[PDB]
Amino acid sequence: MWITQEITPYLRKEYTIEAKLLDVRSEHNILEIFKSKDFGEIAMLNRQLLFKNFLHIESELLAHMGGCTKKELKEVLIVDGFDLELAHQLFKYDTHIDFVQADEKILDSFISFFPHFHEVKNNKNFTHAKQLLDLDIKKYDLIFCLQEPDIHRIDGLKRMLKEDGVFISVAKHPLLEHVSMQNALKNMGGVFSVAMPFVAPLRILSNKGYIYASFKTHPLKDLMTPKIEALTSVRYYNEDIHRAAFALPKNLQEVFKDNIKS
Amino acid sequence: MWITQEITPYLRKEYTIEAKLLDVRSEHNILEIFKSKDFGEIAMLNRQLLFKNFLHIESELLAHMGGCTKKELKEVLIVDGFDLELAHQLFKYDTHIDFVQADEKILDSFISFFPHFHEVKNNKNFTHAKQLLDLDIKKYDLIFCLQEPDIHRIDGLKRMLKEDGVFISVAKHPLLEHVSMQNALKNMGGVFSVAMPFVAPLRILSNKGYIYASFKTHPLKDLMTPKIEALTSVRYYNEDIHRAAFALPKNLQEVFKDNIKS
Repeated sequence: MWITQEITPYLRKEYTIEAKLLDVRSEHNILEIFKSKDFGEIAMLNRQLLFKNFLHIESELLAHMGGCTKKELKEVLIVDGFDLELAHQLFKYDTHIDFVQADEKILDSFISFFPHFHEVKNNKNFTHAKQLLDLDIKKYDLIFCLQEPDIHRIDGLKRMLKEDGVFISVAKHPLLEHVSMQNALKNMGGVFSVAMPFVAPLRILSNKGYIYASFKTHPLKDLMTPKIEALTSVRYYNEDIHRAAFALPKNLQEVFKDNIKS
Repeated sequence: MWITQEITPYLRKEYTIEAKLLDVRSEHNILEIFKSKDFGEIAMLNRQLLFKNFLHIESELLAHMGGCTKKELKEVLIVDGFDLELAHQLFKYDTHIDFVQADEKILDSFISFFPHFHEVKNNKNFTHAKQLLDLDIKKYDLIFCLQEPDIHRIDGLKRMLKEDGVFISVAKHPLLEHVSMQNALKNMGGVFSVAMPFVAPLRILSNKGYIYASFKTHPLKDLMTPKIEALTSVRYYNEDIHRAAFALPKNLQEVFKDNIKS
């Protein structure tokens, strides 16, 4: 049989699967993993897809987008997601990771899906909490919002960031849905002096975009190549990719021109 | 009512459509056009999809890729396709275009689809031909092969490109089909001292790739922004887009190591 991915209400992708391997459901989440000849495994998390054999792309891009634009990363914060692969890539920097997910049952359900699952959980500097109000008070050098945040969430994380911090969050694809990306940028602008959209170059099977927001640190100006060339075992990330990620066509630069803070 | 498009044998895209608007078929080609709530109209030519509201995307990228990487282009050749928009964007340069396509009945079927159809066909510098032999023997500054050319096709066109001329052609997306692209680059390398792959940034709806080839002319080094900043009628193409199109993930740089000529 097969499952379907939603890119637009008038455009869907259909993935053929070998068999369903797992089905975990909690109070506010539903997880299903399927056997796949194209990607090995496909996890459907609340009308959302994860492709095992390609988990390295997004995890590397977001991790290093921040880690190579900053000097030191001592405290990083990740919220509203189950992406432990991101944490693994972040552990290629001397840093502590406060990971927040209220649904332990689901996060652990990814035990054999995230290749670096035990490695990340075994980390002495990896702290899992069900809620932000479980953590100790501190500011973060980097915060990752794995889910498009509303104006509320935005303001609540902007306050836990450091003056020289960077906040990376998710949005929609800027070309496919420039309107939505425009609204994403508008929110972000209200509190940051830097708000620029980027995508994962070469990733063609997903309507997804992201934002690099800060109080001063620029994603290109502050780009540091020595921290890039020092990364070990990455298979997607590199400086070419970094810079290409922010490339915007003439039209979109124009439509977004009053929403982009560089 | 929908129309499907294959990415892989286990991965398809489904585009809901309002209705069928046209259905033209020749002995070797099949063209149907549909009304689309998303793209105005989509044209399905031999299972290749075209989007009326975004034709400027590829036509701008391909036409100005070679256009802005070369001091002067007076002779351009386009073969194996029906993209008359590429021709349009090319007429933004003082140049002549030899368009070769043996199937006039389906070519003329785009009379309403291609916004600039009429303006390109009646251009005093546009010459349509059913086959290469029917042309005035000459060397070109630019050669566009709108289809992935076999070795035989390659050698032929190769012998018609000028000293500093350039050859841009199509291939598969290296993300899901790196092997294919690796061969395409292999066929292009044995004959050119420059063979580089590139894609269309932000075009998440295309499993299509390209190859930029030449005897020396370089797509990055020989890029002239004065020519780029001279186009005031483009909506997508610019220098950021030009450079980013060539960025590749680290793993593909390694695999393509023995075929890419820079």
